[PDB]
Formats: sequence, C-alpha cells, structure tokens
Amino acid sequence: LGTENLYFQSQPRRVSFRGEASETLQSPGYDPSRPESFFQQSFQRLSRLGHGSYGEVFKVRSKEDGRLYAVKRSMSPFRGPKDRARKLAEVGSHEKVGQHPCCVRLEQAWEEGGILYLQTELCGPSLQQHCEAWGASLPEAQVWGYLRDTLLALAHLHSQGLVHLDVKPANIFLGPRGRCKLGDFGLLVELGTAGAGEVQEGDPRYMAPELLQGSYGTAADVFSLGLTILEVACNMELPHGGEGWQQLRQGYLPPEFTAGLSSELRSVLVMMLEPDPKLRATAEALLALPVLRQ
Ligand SMILES: COc1cc2c(Nc3cc(Cl)c(OC)c(Cl)c3)c(C#N)cnc2cc1OCCCN1CCN(C)CC1
Repeated sequence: LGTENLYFQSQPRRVSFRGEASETLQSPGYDPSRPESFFQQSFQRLSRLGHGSYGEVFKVRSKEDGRLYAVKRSMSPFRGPKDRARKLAEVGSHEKVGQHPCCVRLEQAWEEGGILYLQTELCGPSLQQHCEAWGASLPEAQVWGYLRDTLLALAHLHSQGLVHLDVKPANIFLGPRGRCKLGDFGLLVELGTAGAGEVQEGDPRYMAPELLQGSYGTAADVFSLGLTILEVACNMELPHGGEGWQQLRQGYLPPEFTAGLSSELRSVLVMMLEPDPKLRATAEALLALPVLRQ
C-alpha cells in the first residue's frame, strides 16, 4: 500500500470484511446532518475503561438497544493508507475468529473522520484488574477455570491457523460464574499470511522465546498463557528483560513464588512453558488432560 496511489485523499461507514447489506449507519439519536459524530450521537458515554497511545476504550450504553457495550476509539485520524489498513485488520481478525463462547464478541465497527470504532460486548473486569483488586495470588479453583476457558479460546484460534500474539492478563475478561473470554485481536496474525509478515510485537513480559528469532507459530500463545497463569496464580511480577526474563524462558520456576502451587498446576505450567516450541504442548493436547476436563 505504501507505493500505491492511496495517498493524500479525504461521514460514518461500517467496517466489515465479511460483507454487509449496507455500509450506512443508522441509530435512534443519530441525525447525519448534525455535526456530532455517530459515536457522540448514538451512545451514552458512561466511563473510560482504558486509554493509551492507541486511543481510548469507553463503557457505553447504546441508544439502539439500551444495552451496555465497550467501544474502542482510535486516538487520531489515520496516518495514511498503511495505518488505516493495519487498524481495519483488527475488524478482519474478529471476523476470522467469529463467534466463540470464550472469545469476546464484536458487535459492530465503523470509521468516521479517520477514526476507527470497535464496539464489543461489555465483559467483567480484565484478569489484570481482578488480580489488582484481589491484592494477592488467586485461589487455584479460579485459576483452573480461567486456564480452561483461555485454552478453549486458543484452541479455536489455533485450529484456524491464527496466532493471538498478545495473550496476557489485560486481554482476558471475566464473565459470570468463574468464566472468562480472550479479547484484543489487534496483533493477531494468520500464519502463512502471504507470505510471512510483517508483524508487530506483543508485550515482552509474556513473549515466547522463539519469537526473538522470528519463529512465529501457535505455540507462542501457549507460552504466553503459561506466563499469564503463572503470574496470576503466584502474584508474581514478570520481568520485561534481564536475567529473570531469560530464566523464565529456560524452564525456571522461582521457588519463592511457586512453592505454593499444587503439583497438578505446576505440571501443566511446565508443559506450557517448554522453551522449545516443537516440544511445547498444544492447547488441544492440554484440554485433553483429565485435570482440565471437569
Ligand atoms: C478495562 O476494563 C474493561 C475492558 C473491556 C474490554 N476491553 C476492550 C479491548 C479492546 Cl482491544 C477493544 O477493542 C476491540 C474493546 Cl472495544 C474493549 C472488552 C473488550 N473487548 C470488554 N469488556 C471490558 C470490560 C472492562 O471492564 C469492565 C469492569 C470495569 N470496572 C472494574 C472495577 N473498577 C473500579 C471500575 C471498572
């Protein structure tokens, strides 16, 4: 796209790779001849759930159906066609993941004024926030449930040759009754992407060791989930680098933090944290273990 005639050109339009009956947006509360954006006119903005260089995520109430949702709004208008294509790919990735009970559902998406909006179901707190609120290691009964549900999500992605690439507590969202959903598909890739790459990098704390050499595969997510579960089960801050980062990628489980794990949970984490991706367990293989079935 960067050598194509796509530069220095140019109101809401639906974003959907699947295909739609219409790219026009309508809503109770929305009049396209008023100057406010579709987002401003069509939602009650209740609170800001998150913010960063990417933009902002809001908790909102839809005027179309009176229900609660999350809406992510990008920070500033598209830089150009490559930035636009990268950001719209997130919608495509949702549509490639589709509907699955352990994956956050995308309700709709649109662009207006160079800004991209993604509207998802509203979940409970992120696993990161839940652990902050708990203020301690999570009880293992909770951990097993979150591990199972996130593995079910990964098995769904991986069977279709998709790699999430940023599995971490901030991208897992609690539901009722001890369940959770994997979200945030902004870094997701379809392997053999025609060809291989380009790729953006996930949080270094959770990154699989083989990614340092550019070896991208579904195994990477199993490793990242392994460290996610180690962190929440042990209330253990993960290093971004240095000796400790290396050690966690050489089979080390720090005794001061991990001695209180059940033997069963420790065993499963060792399988997930295997440094060699060719030896690391798959999500399907982990879900077949009896400890993960009940
Ligand atoms: C950070 O909080 C939440 C983020 C959520 C979230 N992220 C997200 C990511 C991305 Cl990449 C998106 O773009 C596709 C979009 Cl649109 C949303 C999705 C999703 N997906 C769904 N549901 C969420 C719910 C949240 O918090 C609910 C509890 C709030 N409560 C906790 C107690 N505290 C004192 C007050 C705040």
